Amino acid sequence: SKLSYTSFVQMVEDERSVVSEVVIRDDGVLRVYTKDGRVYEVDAPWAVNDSQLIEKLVSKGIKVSGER
Amino acid sequence: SKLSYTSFVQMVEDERSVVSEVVIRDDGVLRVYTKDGRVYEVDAPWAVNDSQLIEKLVSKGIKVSGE
Amino acid sequence: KLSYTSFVQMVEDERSVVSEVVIRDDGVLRVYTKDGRVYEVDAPWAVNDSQLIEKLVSKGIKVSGER
Amino acid sequence: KLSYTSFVQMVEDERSVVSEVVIRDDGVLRVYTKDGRVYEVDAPWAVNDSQLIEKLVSKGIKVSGER
Amino acid sequence: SKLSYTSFVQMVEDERSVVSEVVIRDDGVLRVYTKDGRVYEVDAPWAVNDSQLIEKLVSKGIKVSGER
Amino acid sequence: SKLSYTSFVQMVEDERSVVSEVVIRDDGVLRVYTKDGRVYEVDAPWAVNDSQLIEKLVSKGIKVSGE
Repeated sequence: SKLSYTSFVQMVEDERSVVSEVVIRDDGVLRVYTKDGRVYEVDAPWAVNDSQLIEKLVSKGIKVSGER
Repeated sequence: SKLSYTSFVQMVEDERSVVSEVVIRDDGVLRVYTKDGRVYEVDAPWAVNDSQLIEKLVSKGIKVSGE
Repeated sequence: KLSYTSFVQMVEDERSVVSEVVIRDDGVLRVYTKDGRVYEVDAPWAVNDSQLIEKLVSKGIKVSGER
Repeated sequence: KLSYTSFVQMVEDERSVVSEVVIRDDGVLRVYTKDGRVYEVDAPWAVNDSQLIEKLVSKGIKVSGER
Repeated sequence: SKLSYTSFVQMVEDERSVVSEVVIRDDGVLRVYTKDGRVYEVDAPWAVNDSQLIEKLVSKGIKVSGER
Repeated sequence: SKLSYTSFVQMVEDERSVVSEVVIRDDGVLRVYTKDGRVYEVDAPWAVNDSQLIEKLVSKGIKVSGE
């Protein structure tokens, strides 16, 4: 369930990327959903305002949404 | 009513975008009006003071305002 | 006790010494080395240093947050 | 790398060296010392050694689980 | 929200103990409720079958319950 | 229907206990019958093979069985 930020970036950059959705919570927690029906949580307050990360996710067609 | 940031960006980039207007709220919620009379909410605090997004929208012919 | 300035140096350094970094919400970083050592760095600004976290990840160093 | 037998010894030992123990669900213990060192112990049975965890806590040593 | 097992034992042994309820999940996670309306989670697979801990909690009048 | 383990122990220890019978299920759920015709469920896996609990109950005059 818990995923390091490094492992998260690994999953995103994966050429056969299994990441389907990333939920960006306002308390600095990312909820990451995979195509095969897994869900992870990443403690990363810095990703919350990380424009290039977000646009990288979007450019990959990964569903990105905020949560509060 | 609820719209992902990804889908929002896609709808903006659309060759024949149906996005007519975007309101950027201080609380980080974007209100997106479409041509068919629909209105969506996009939770995206990262977009509030995004100059690049604003300029993109303006250049696409989409009305943008901040309140 | 380890200064932030020494930390950035240890990260940028050529020879792989840093193996894991934990960014705690209280502003303290825990820095793990490959020779079985661990340091603490007082740096509440380290959560905003996107360049540093970016290079950390780029070098395959495990980065995680805790609260 | 640290043997479990050396670990129990380090804990039972008179002089406060062990400061924190993390019991991971994969059977690995992370042992932190007060002189800024960290060891790993392969011991899947360590989660069942109630005597050890009891004395660990009794000495004010921080004990936590992770998964 | 996250609480170390040591801090948990500290809270239990406290003479002015603020612990009102301990929920023992079958996946080795403890959910600890306080009298002042706080809730914590303790990762401790070993407490799950810890008879003396449980009877210590019960003897203190702390509400102990299992969850699955 | 749902009963805490603490309350269960209290009801058993009661000077004039209303507990008439306890069934100890393999799945860790205790079914507790009272004299007034009530029946409660107690989630307590730790009580399954508890010899001390069984002997306590038997000595209190409470019918115990395991299925």
